[PDB]
Amino acid sequence: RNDVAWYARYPHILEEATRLPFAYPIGQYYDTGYSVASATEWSKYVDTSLTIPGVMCVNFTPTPGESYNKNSPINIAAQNVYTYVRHMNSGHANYEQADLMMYLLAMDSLYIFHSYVRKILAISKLYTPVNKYFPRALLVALGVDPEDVFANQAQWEYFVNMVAYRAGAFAAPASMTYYERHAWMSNGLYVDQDVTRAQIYMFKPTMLWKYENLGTTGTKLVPLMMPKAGDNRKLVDFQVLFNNLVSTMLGDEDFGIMSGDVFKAFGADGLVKLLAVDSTTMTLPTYDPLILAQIHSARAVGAPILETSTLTGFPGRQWQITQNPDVNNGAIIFHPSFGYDGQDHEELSFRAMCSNMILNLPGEAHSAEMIIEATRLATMFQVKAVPAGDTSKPVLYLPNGFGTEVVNDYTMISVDKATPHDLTIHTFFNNILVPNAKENYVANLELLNNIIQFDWAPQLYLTYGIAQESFGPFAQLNDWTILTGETLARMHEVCVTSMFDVPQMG
Amino acid sequence: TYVRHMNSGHANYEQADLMMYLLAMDSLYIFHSYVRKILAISKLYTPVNKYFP
Repeated sequence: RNDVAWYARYPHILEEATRLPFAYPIGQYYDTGYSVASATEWSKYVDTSLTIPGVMCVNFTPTPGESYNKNSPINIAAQNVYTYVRHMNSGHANYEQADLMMYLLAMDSLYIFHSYVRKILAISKLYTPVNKYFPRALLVALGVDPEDVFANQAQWEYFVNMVAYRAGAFAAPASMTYYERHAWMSNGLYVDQDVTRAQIYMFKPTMLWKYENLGTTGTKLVPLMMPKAGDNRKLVDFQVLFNNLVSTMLGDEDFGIMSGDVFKAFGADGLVKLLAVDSTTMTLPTYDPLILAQIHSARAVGAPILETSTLTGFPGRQWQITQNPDVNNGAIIFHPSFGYDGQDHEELSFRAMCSNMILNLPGEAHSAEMIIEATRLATMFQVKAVPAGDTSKPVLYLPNGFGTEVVNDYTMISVDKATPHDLTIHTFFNNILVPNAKENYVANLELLNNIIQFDWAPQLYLTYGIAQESFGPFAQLNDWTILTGETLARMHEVCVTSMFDVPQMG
Repeated sequence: TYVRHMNSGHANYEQADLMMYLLAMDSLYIFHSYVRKILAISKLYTPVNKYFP
């Protein structure tokens, strides 16, 4: 006997038969060819296409967390930060506690805008040969014309540096981890897996909050919609958005008084610091398992309701943080209605979000910080909003609670399988309607296969038009649990409390 | 007089608003120790007293 293996007797045969090219670049359409050469007689019955997506952008909206009355966590936080600022600024101050908190929320929307345009500037340096989505797909997902950023690099750099210089002239506490959380989410690129051909997660604000001081009936934060993906917006549009954001704050006396008071209370080492940007500044896609766990359990709440929204049967449901001194004893009030999808109709997919959510985690041992960070983008409906009128085309919902930000949409950027193989923009909620047409089933299947390329992708709740039936969470579960509205509301009420937290005076 | 001559500045409340705030604080602390006693009694076991808890 010899008892040596065949692969050890001829290792050259094995190493020659298995030399294959791997690491195909993504961002590029690939045609697989035919194994049966005669199968071109079957036109669409043979799928020879292979498109890999690269960008899924989480479209979000910063919130204070469901204010109903003066006992809300943002009003308790307003009380604590005004007690801290007031007993560090001995003198005569004219603003209330809620004017100070609304100044802090407008400061947050400014910092999100600055990190947004800085991400537009810092993405455009990204190149790698093995991912062709860099950097144009990431710029398409942020709503900017990518050629405008390359052609006007110095004007863009001046604009973002002047946004940092202007918006950085107002003080905000860095002891609040609210600003640090939005800076963490809003200027980071996140891979779904620690590989080089990984797929990118991003966070883009759907809307920001514009201050809008009015009359004598307090203040009223109103939405300012950001560019959506596929819009080829240029630098002048972002300049108009910036000037619309700080129109009521630049060179304003009351905002300067509040900024100097926050400067004197929290010292210069205890304020937030905006980041500068040059031609050297670039961000690299990092692996963060805390980001992926809350992208996984994210639930999209729909489009923001504006003044120009024409909700049939739902007047006055526009999203606004209000501070009327004659209403609710002068409490900061924010309770938006969810389930709006931009149009004046029912959107039957939101019925699929009326079941209890699934909280899915990797591993088998879960920390309390891990569990509470994995639930930060989740938002469950609790009741239906009451239709005021005879008929009502849409159906709105009221949650039990939400965190410092709600998800509005997701935007997936892939390549088209038809020539010239340009990028494709697909915007979706967690819920997806498939109406009865032949051009919807294979397209929905393509979208589902595109979504399952993303590792900790949000859980899908599809529904069918002729089946009258929603299917549950389309996601691979590892170690799951069923959450109810009260548990998630407890976690939201904990996290809104922790984000708006300041120390004491001693 | 103690709080006013440690908080140099303009205060709007009277002496009696401060004392009523202190009494309401006492009722809050009694409520907290009450529900904490509800929570801390429920651990008590002994075989020789079946009234626990």
